[PDB]
Amino acid sequence: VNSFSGYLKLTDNVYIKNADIVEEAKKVKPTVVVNAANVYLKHGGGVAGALNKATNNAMQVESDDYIATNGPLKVGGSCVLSGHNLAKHCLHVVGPNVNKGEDIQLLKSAYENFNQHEVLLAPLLSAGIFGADPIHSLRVCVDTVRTNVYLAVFDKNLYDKLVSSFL
Ligand SMILES: O=C(O)CCn1cnc2ccccc21
Repeated sequence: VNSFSGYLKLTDNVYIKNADIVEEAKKVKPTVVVNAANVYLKHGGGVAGALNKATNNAMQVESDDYIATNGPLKVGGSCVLSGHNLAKHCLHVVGPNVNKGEDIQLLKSAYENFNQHEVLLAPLLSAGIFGADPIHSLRVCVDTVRTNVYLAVFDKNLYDKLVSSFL
């Protein structure tokens, strides 16, 4: 049993809810929250900007030190950093950004990072400001992630479309 409440069950391991991931993290304090990161860990907008704002910019300060030491992530890659006030850990995962021309086949590689963690609170990778087809992103999640993932969909309208269209 875990603390996640109000989710619709899509599969054995994937759950979904219309929720603000920031407000969900603050309530649950999950072991792992996933950030929709870029390779520079520049948390300007979208999910990343919202998570970072909720940490009072401490996520960005920590991230800048990580990049200064290690250099940029790979598209499809990840790193584990603090979850600050939101979670124990933040898994920063880089999905491909269609608005930068990145290979959508890298979305599966991105979701494979989730398999290193038994339970996660996450957004749909590569959706919204990154531009990828959201139904395709949920499909890749279901067909890639084997650990238990609780998806926070920000767009209510989108939430209802993801559920209604789910195969
Ligand atoms: O709803 C999500 O969580 C996914 C990212 N996203 C946010 N607003 C959106 C509006 C349209 C499509 C995706 C959108």
